[PDB]
Amino acid sequence: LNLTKEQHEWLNGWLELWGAWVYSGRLEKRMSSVIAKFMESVEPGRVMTRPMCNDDDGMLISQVVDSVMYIDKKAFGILLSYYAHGSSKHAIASYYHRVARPMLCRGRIQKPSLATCRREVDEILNASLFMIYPVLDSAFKNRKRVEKIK
Ligand SMILES: [Cl-]
Repeated sequence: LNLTKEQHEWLNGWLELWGAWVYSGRLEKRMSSVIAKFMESVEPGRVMTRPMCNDDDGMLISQVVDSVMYIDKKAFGILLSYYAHGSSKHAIASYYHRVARPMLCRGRIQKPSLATCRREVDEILNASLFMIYPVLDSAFKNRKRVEKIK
């Protein structure tokens, strides 16, 4: 199946705010080893420019995303490259297309090109969002309920 237009737009905005929040260093490293190792692989010093969520929402989204994506560490890395580091899908595709194959974009009768790799990157991100959406929606709805109690 696939998410609807409004569901994708809703989730993408939250993940943009979360990615900016994570990239600023506001997520403590022990919460997610995958996210911790990722932030160690990005050039330091970069300044904040995009808007970010508050610490509560950031923690909630981090817990949801980690609980869903920790099994597919490569998809998790691509999600983080896109949302946290801010790399374009084009840049991610070009990267994985011009590497030394030490998983993604291996190559189908035709030789692997930038177009096929971009397609794979798009599909990985779409599948990730599809898996994340129900968990995040439930987490947000659950917090609201619990927050109302007394
Ligand atoms: Cl920390």
